[PDB]
Amino acid sequence: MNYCFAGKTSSISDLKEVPRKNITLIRGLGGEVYEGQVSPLQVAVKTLPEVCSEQDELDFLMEALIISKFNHQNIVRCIGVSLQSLPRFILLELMAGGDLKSFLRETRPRPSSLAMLDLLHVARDIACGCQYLEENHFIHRDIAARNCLLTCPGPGRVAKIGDFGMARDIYRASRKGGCAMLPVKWMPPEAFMEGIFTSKTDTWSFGVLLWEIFSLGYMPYPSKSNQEVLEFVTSGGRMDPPKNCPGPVYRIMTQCWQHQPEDRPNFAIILERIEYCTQDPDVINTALPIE
Ligand SMILES: O=S(=O)(O)CCS
Ligand SMILES: O=S(=O)(O)CCS
Repeated sequence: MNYCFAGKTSSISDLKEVPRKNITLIRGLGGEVYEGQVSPLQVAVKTLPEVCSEQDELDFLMEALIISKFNHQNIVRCIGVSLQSLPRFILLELMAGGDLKSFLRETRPRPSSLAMLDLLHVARDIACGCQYLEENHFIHRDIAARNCLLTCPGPGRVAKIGDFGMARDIYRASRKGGCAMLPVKWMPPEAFMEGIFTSKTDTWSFGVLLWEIFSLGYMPYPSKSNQEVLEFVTSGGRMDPPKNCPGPVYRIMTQCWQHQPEDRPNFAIILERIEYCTQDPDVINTALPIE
């Protein structure tokens, strides 16, 4: 089983095998993910339940190959693997801030020290990750708050793309899925109607991620079902600004949601616009709404 990224092919053997005796599990984090320890390296441990098929297993191995090939500060690092023992482990950078959706929901003023500039820095981090993917011709297909993770909860947090399950499914023709499992609320019309995916479909998903960030972890199209969203969006319908969202930030969203992919910005342009936003005192002095 082979995988190519950045003009270089790899196989299972290129993965760094960490001896099982070197690995200790410390707690469940919510297959399963554990906080673990290599010795001392603090790690996250993703496990493959032994009750899965040989196909699920190859899926798991492809996921490991994909993540190990990236080299970017805004994509979660793969520390190595433990594949010569059952259950199989993948070892990842421990992300102590947990997922972005949970973080937003948990740290929203109800008062807190989270501010507009902090949200924009998270958006910038993920857009930087996305630009690296785009430049390297990799289509994520599943950009969303639940798939982003934070290094820590506090002021110096860095956000990173931390799940590549959907991209992996395509490299393995995974079928094993179905309609009810497709992240419909994050997908542009050409993706959900035609099964067409490009870097401009990640641009669309990024705009919905922005809405997630600035609404502080609300579900997109909060009062609509998947099918209602499909009908809404195909008819030109777009989400309203999140509560208190500055106009320059909402404008990035609406640009990401242009009906034709060719009219949507690439990630370099998205990054320029996020930066403009962090430079505007009227943007970053805006207060977050209280729960
Ligand atoms: O779909 S999964 O590989 O995560 C579970 C199979 S046991
Ligand atoms: O300009 S930044 O260093 O903040 C992001 C590079 S993608």
